[PDB]
Amino acid sequence: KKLDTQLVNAGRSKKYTLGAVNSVIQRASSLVFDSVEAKKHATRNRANGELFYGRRGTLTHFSLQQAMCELEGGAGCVLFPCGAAAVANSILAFIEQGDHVLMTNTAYEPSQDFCSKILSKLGVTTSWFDPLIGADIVKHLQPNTKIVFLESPGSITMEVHDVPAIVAAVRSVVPDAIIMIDNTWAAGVLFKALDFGIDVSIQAATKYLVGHSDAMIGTAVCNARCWEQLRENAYLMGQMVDADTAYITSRGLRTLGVRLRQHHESSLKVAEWLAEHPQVARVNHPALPGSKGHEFWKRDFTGSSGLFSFVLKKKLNNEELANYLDNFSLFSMAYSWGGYESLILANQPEHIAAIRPQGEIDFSGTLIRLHIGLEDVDDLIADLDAGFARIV
Amino acid sequence: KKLDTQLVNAGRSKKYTLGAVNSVIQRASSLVFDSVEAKKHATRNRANGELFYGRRGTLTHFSLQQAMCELEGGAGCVLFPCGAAAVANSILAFIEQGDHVLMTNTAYEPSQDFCSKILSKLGVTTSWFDPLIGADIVKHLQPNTKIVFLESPGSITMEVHDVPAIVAAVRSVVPDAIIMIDNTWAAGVLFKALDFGIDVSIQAATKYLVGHSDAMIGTAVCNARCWEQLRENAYLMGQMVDADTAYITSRGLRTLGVRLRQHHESSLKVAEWLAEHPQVARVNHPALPGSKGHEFWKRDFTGSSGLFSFVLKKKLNNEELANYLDNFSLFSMAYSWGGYESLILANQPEHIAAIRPQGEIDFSGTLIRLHIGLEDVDDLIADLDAGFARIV
Amino acid sequence: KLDTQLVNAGRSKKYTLGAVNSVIQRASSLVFDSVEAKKHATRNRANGELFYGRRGTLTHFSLQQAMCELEGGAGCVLFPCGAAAVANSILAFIEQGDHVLMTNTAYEPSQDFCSKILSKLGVTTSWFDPLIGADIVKHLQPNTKIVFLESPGSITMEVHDVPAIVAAVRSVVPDAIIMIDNTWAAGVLFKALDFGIDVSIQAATKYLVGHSDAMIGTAVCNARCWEQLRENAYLMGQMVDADTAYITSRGLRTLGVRLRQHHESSLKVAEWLAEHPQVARVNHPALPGSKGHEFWKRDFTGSSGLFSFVLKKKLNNEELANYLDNFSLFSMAYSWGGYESLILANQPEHIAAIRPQGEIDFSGTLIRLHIGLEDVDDLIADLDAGFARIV
Amino acid sequence: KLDTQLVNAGRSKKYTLGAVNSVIQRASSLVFDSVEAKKHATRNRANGELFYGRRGTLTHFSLQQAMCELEGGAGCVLFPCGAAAVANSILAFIEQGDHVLMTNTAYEPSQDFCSKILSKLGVTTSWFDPLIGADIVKHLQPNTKIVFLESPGSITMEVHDVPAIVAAVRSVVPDAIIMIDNTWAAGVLFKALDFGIDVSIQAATKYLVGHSDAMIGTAVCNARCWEQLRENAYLMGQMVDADTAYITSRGLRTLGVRLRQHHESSLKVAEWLAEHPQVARVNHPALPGSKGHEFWKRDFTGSSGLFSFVLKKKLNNEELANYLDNFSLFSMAYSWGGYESLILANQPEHIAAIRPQGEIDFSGTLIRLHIGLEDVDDLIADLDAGFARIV
Ligand SMILES: Cc1ncc(COP(=O)(O)O)c(/C=N/NC(=O)CNC(=O)c2ccccc2C(F)(F)F)c1O
Ligand SMILES: Cc1ncc(COP(=O)(O)O)c(/C=N/NC(=O)CNC(=O)c2ccccc2C(F)(F)F)c1O
Ligand SMILES: Cc1ncc(COP(=O)(O)O)c(/C=N/NC(=O)CNC(=O)c2ccccc2C(F)(F)F)c1O
Ligand SMILES: Cc1ncc(COP(=O)(O)O)c(/C=N/NC(=O)CNC(=O)c2ccccc2C(F)(F)F)c1O
Repeated sequence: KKLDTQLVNAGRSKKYTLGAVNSVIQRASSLVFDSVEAKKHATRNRANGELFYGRRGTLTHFSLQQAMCELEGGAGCVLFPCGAAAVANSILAFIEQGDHVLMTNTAYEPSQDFCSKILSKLGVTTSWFDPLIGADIVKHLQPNTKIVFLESPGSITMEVHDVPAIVAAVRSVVPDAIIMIDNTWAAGVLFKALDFGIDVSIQAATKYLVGHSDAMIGTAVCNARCWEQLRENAYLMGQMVDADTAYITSRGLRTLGVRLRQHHESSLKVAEWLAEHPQVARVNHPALPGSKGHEFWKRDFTGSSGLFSFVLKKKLNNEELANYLDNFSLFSMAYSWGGYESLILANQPEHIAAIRPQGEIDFSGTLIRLHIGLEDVDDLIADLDAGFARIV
Repeated sequence: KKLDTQLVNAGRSKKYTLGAVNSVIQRASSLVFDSVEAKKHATRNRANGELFYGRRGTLTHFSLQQAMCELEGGAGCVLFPCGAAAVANSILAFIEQGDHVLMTNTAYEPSQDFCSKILSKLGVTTSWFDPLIGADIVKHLQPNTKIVFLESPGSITMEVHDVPAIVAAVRSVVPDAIIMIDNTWAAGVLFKALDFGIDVSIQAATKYLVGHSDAMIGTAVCNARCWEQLRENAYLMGQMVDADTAYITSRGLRTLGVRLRQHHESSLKVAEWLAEHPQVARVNHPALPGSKGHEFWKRDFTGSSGLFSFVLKKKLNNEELANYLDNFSLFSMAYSWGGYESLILANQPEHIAAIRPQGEIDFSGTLIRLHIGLEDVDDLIADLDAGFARIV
Repeated sequence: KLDTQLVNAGRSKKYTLGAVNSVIQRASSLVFDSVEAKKHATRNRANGELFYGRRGTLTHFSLQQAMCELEGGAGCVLFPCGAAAVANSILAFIEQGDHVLMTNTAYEPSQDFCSKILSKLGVTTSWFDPLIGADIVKHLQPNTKIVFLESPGSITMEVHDVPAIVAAVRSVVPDAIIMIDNTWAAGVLFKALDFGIDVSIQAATKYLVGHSDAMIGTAVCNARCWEQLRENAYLMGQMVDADTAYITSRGLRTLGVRLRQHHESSLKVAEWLAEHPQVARVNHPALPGSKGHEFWKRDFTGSSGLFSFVLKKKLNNEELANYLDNFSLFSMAYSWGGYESLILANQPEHIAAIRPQGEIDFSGTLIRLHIGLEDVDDLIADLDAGFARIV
Repeated sequence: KLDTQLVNAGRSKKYTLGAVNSVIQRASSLVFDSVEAKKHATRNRANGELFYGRRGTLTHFSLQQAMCELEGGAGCVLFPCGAAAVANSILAFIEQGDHVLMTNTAYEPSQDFCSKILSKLGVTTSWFDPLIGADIVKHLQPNTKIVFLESPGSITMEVHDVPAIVAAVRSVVPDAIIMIDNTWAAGVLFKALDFGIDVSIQAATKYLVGHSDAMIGTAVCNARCWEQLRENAYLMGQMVDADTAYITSRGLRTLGVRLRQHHESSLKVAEWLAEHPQVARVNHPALPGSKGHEFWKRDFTGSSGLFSFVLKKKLNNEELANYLDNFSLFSMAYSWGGYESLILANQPEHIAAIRPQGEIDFSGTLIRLHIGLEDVDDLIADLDAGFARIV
């Protein structure tokens, strides 16, 4: 009943494993009906876990779906080729011309760009809010607000929402709004979005659930209210993921507890050490006091993953930036995160100000986003330490 | 320079094969930048075949993309999780509220349903045309017509468009329309859509390109005019396909010539034999005289694949339908087609009338859709022959 | 009916489970729901009940059923590559003091396994000319345990008179196990077990896979030999992974349309080469006049796309490079049986060193071709340009 | 630094090519752009230049580099499963007239390979008690070619005094090859090559893969033995597929966080069982009092999650079924080293039949547990309920 037991067993019914430990991998487009009667029975149950057509899924998808519903406490799981596909398509599934979308201004940039470049030309408007607005979100609601889009902690800058206050405020004014969250940082499990009255918990399963930086997949776990419309409207957009990726995602769940505990332990140690460092202005780790929304993190989360950022006292010029980033031995530059390896990315205040619509930034030094992987934490601190010496 | 040589070699540059015969399989979300300078160079070339992020693709995607552009004569290839995803997302990529979509009424049903259920609520209207309308398509154009959507031969009923006449008519009235085709029957190669002044040739690569009924993938090969907008707008919807599927698709190309010649030879023999059969009212095979648009097929296509249909003299009742379909030895019931195996599906006139908007059907008997696979053609004819005896 | 058999081979509902292709069951551990169930699996662990991944999953059982129906056998043993199937099939039947009799035209690693591994185990090997037929009795010892055939032969492509050899072997050493490396025929163009051969071995790597990207060996056995090969191979830990098994089953599906094209194209090239002024001889089983062509015509139901020819000259190293480095369509590589065309050269000296107890009978450079699925006239054009480089 | 090494092992840019993980290069044929290039690859075909798929691709070279750095070896030979690596590693070093000396606690198929395959090849095998240490000189013959260790032992979990055994072997038969099945330690909890062992073998199937869905064997060799094992294994056609190589490399990445959890959980279960009224003895290398625990504590840097214990009673078949059929979390299956927990029973008679030249010293039913990644208290609760079924 504990999470580690859940993780090992999630989705592993005999009807999916067929004698093996893991689900089978059923590769298929065509699924064969042995009779008119069977074909008619499959048609009736085509969105209900019966083999009907590859686009709806095979045993391998059904297994992952069951596992996701168990882990996040959902009525259904809808699958997508990547996180960005789960975001764009989850929002598209619930809107119509004349609707309003209200989204945190700390939302992953492609999530915002979907709203500003795709939704806008379909007669759907979007506005943005500061992630710490809490109960004052009422001020940003419109008569036509259909979706309220959360991301906690926020992309890059890591602000944690006061979800209880936000949800209560939204329900008080537009109770029939669809509230969605990009719950990728928490891996859907360190923060139980659906227990908080959120309708749809979306993940880039690409990150922690896969955990190895070698498959892409999006998930949206839905409450009972929202599942049908998300599923059927995403189907009309031909959204699916391949059977092999679904397998590898279920397989990822198996080590997610041991991995997250290590990401938590190590990232917190790095963040504490950064907080005491002379060259560091501020540390944005949700688990750390003085970080935005930390108190909501403590109250509402059961853990931390390994992604965070910190602000240098300096704003690095281009040469110092190259000097710092080019010469790391264990941290690599790359996008994505949630793998076994450590990563490093720089953002300048001007870059971040440009992706914070209807809001202001709160720092002026160069911002570094770290993913703390599974390497030895002291080796990692040594690498960060050598970096500091390169920009003193 | 012949198609078989093209097929063997398409996409197989050394930069993708790295010493092997086939492209490597590069599984990745994160792609690592070795320096700020490399990261900046990759950013600039991120839609241009340089490794940048898994969502844009890896070497394995780039190889398939190159192969598709070569085979269809396109400026670019955009990839999707399945055919239906390539259809919905190709159309979405070019529309805005207030636009009109004009689509053949013989379009695959999910293609129509995307228009009628998704587009309509985004302020985009759709109307339909008879596939043999040819130059008289002018009658259906509106000031706001943005897309004209073709499918030749048509789904199920197999009508071939007079593409030259349709294209010329559209260009005469709305020269800036986006003309698209679902070119899956031809596998993009028996009909060179882009040579015919079509802007986007879309395939369910799931069918012939894969050829084994075990992977799903959509492709849209674009002319230079349309590539950017399709690619960038599909990216904003997070559309991609996994590296393994891309590999398997490139691998499918290798035997597409030998497979199609066999599908052509065998299906034509079956269709000729059906045409002489007493229990058969009509045969809808594009390669066969008396079939709708056959003369356009002869003029414009370089071959036939293995999908066609025929109309029984009877309209089967439920019991005769079960008797017929339940008792085949080599034909199986399933959706999809374009694999190595033979398939059979029944449709009643009432079913087809319901998916032919703004048009009338032309038959009254039960319609049978056959996919002729790679089995021995005489074994296949024996199975069909036993079926006839079951419903005499 | 071969095309129909190929499409359906191994595709029982218990293996495909609603799909067209067999499922892919990746597993080491296989779970027993009860102690009874574990007893039942144990008693059936070599008889297609799930027991342990080393013995196989549904995916392996599917491929094994398919190979057995295609080659008309009692069982199909699986190996990580063709060379593993050859080495381990032979090992499974010998003991110290045995003798092995192998065609001198056998694939070199097959010969090497005998000369370098068996020899230190007290097993002797000697060799025969592939055209020996009934005169093979000459070479049969009272301790001859294995007679190992390869028809057509590696590189030089000589075809055995299998019926004559089998009759001779049975009359003198009935206890011998007769084996064939039947890869060139993809197991289906020559129905080895119907000719009285005990074990038909394939580098499934070749035409069965058909795409040059999976490695696997198979050994289809009659009922006389299946258990021994199966159990002794198992003691050596021989198996192949589930996904490779899947891909090999998948290969079968296009095997007919592929082999027909390899046949038609290779023979056209062969016929053109035979008439070429720069060509001494062509070694193609399907071509009239080739060594053993009479046996090919009688005993085979088709041809594949691998053959060789002898240049009138023996190329020197500069010529060799000018010829081979400058092809546009043919690539240099080992293996064959994929969709693409390949070229390799062997000098007569090289061949002389791998024909034990034999004598080479050509003096020009030998060129081995695999004719793939490219347009045949494009391929002839590429060879024509190669001839210009060496005139 | 093991966690850092695990994360990075084998991940050179030449293998990953811009990605985080190595590429997957599926290939049999590998193309030579020129005759020169083909010469160069040929001379380097065992030295990590692309030559033929049977020798490996980039993906195999990546895993081989990783195993070599993790176990401190000159080379890493790959096999389709652990049992293949054991059978073939031994074969690679013997000849007729040799003697093999193997722990009587060796995995049964390891013993069977010796008694059923080697014996008919003129190779003799005898066996020793795992706690023999320096007294192993007793068993060493002038023709002893292989000394084969397994520490901890299969099933009963006895830990060798490796330093004492190695010193004795070197003093008496310096030409002997000392081998270990080092799977329980995942190669990294016991640095076998640093103790003077020649070849460290793993069923990589176990902890390296870590998920019970890929099969593979590895044999990491010192410089003295690498070439022979490598070349002789190759003559047997031993290899593993590229995708399994990829997945094994991938396993390494979580190996540290996994092993630490298997250690912590298994030891807690062991400690609880040792104190249980229904339990006679617990066989866990990490538990004080277990056979060879002093050697585990001295020579190992950690523990994995596989161990066993002896019930006070010998269960009859009804009791066996009531105990084993009714678990909620532990499953019955062979293999171990995955994320899930497993249980198997062995009766003392069963064990007595696989301890050649040894004597069993327990009389109750022996229960082998693999402790996976589930919550340890859930697992203890499941065992507690099992005890209630048999009181
Ligand atoms: C909270 C969150 N939610 C969803 C996603 C998207 O997941 P996926 O599976 O689509 O990459 C992610 C993204 N991980 N990616 C990055 O940190 C890097 N992304 C970008 O720079 C980016 C920003 C905007 C457009 C594209 C990209 C691209 F580079 F292409 F990844 C995310 O962090
Ligand atoms: C011309 C054409 N174009 C695109 C597609 C879609 O490709 P994909 O890769 O998405 O299945 C296809 C479809 N192949 N599928 C069928 O013949 C069966 N499809 C349906 O019955 C169907 C109709 C409507 C909705 C779903 C389905 C579902 F069953 F789910 F396949 C097609 O024929
Ligand atoms: C009739 C026949 N039987 C078995 C095999 C071996 O099969 P596999 O799947 O092990 O490669 C094959 C071989 N494919 N190989 C070649 O054309 C060339 N191989 C060698 O000369 C060779 C022999 C020994 C070792 C390596 C090689 C290497 F060069 F790598 F190919 C074969 O032709
Ligand atoms: C120390 C050790 N060394 C090697 C192996 C074999 O590895 P692999 O990858 O070949 O399974 C293993 C084995 N895993 N197997 C088991 O716990 C049980 N296996 C057997 O008893 C057995 C022995 C011989 C043949 C089959 C089996 C089968 F039952 F199928 F598991 C091992 O424990």
